[PDB]
Amino acid sequence: KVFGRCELAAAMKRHGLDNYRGYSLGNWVCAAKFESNFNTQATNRNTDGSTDYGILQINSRWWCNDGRTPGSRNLCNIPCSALLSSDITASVNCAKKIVSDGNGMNAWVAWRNRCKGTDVQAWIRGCRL
Ligand SMILES: [Cl-]
Ligand SMILES: [Cl-]
Ligand SMILES: [Cl-]
Ligand code: NA
Repeated sequence: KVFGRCELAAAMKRHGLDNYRGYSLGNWVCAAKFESNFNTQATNRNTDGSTDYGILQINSRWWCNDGRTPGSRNLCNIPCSALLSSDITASVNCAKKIVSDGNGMNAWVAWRNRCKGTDVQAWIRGCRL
């Protein structure tokens, strides 16, 4: 599923991401835009053989099991394919674990390089929340 901007913002707000660990909703929408272009089915292979999955491009090296990343962890205790669902619950719940691990949203390269330090509130402007 390819979300609309305000549609995704509302779904993330309902799942408790607004101000989670101090990160306002616009941060999460901005991250999703540049990680996946709002597409739950996005996948991208990393040079180490791991793969990033879903709207927030969660990496199989640490967070999910895809059966093809030897020596990796599954810290969210989920198959990586669950992160491609049109229902973003699994992605949101796993992202809550990632953001709590000590590095905040710097875990998402696109957030650090394209959202951090910008007017992220613009990403939820106009949305009925
Ligand atoms: Cl915001
Ligand atoms: Cl594996
Ligand atoms: Cl933080
Ligand atoms: Na894994």
